[PDB]
Amino acid sequence: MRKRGRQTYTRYQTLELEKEFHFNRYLTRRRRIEIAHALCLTERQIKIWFQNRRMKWKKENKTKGEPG
Repeated sequence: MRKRGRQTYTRYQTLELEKEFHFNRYLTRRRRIEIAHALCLTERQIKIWFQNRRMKWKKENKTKGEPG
């Protein structure tokens, strides 16, 4: 059993997510199956970590704040 929300991930586990995200900032069905297996994570929690990793990119990266 796992409780979600509370990360409790290894630096390594998150490192492989970070190397994976750096290469590919969107994950496919197939690649998630590989990823889930690889880090013994689940696609749901990978979605959460990837969603976190791309928040503050795909909602800040350039984006002039005030329209003008």
